[PDB]
Amino acid sequence: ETLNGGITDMLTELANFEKNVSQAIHKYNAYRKAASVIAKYPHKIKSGAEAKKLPGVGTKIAEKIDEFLATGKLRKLEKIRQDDTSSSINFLTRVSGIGPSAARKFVDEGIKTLEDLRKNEDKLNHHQRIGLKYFGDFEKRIPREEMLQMQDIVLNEVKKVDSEYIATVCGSFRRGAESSGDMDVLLTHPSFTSESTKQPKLLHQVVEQLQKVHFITDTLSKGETKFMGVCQLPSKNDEKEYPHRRIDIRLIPKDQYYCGVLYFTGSDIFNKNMRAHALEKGFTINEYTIRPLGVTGVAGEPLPVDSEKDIFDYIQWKYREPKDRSE
DNA sequence: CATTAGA
DNA sequence: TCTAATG
Ligand SMILES: [Co+2]
Ligand SMILES: [Co+2]
Ligand code: NA
Ligand code: NA
Repeated sequence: ETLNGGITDMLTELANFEKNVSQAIHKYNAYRKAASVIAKYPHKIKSGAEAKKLPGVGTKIAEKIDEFLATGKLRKLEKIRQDDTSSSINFLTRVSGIGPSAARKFVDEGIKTLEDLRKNEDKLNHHQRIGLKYFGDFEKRIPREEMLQMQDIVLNEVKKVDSEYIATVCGSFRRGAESSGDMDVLLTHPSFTSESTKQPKLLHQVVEQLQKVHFITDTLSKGETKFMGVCQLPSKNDEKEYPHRRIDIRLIPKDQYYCGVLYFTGSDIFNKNMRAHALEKGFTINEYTIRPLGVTGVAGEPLPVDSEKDIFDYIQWKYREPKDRSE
């Protein structure tokens, strides 16, 4: 956790560079299991060899580890940290809808910068087009102050469109979070569940709503169960307009909300931890359900949930306020 | 780990 | 269809 820090960090840098700049899935995949086990390691890694004893650590990594121990740096690392082509991918990559594939291809053609991107706005597709548009605002954290306002709005419409809707603003936001990255709205309705053959409009309707009034302003991608946009708070009696904000709306079969809802609320740790516990407690939990464990190894059989409660109850835990879903 | 675009 | 990107 800190005894093994710098080692794991360089390791992650290396890995990272492989998967992105180059296309070295293995090397890249290598760098991580390494960075994983070395991190589990309870003692101060004193040397290559020492590391080397590890599972996943070959001669190559060890070799780096030595140099890193030897001198606070790493050449290959300093070299990458330098290189423009590489630097460039790292950046272009920030643009929403720009992955590495595309990162590399752009570079290739010589689009290294943002400006470059603009001049060649033609080469960018709609998603990336928006990404480019809102580049600045896409990076900005969302203040809960704002979070509350947004949420208020969405809830309002959802309601008005259909009284039957059930919507949850999941994520950190849900968990107290002073800020948040984007807004995730968990949707479901009684007329949608496991079986009941869709009802795409169900999503469609509300989407429209939100756009209607100008809360949703763009569409990154909208499909039959997942919508992905950009929204924005009405810039008041002007002098101050609001930033463009990433926003996801997902339709859910009412017969799996709380699970999913549980799930999105997290934290990551609350998850796993709650997840590991359902196991002893004789269950299985995942993004949609909770199934009682059958001794023959596994077993199935979706347990019926009407609230986040139902789940804890099952695995007989203490009802944890989201607030304290932190770990 | 899955849903949407895209070409 | 495969392949990319976000989550
Ligand atoms: Co989020
Ligand atoms: Co999200
Ligand atoms: Na080894
Ligand atoms: Na990006």
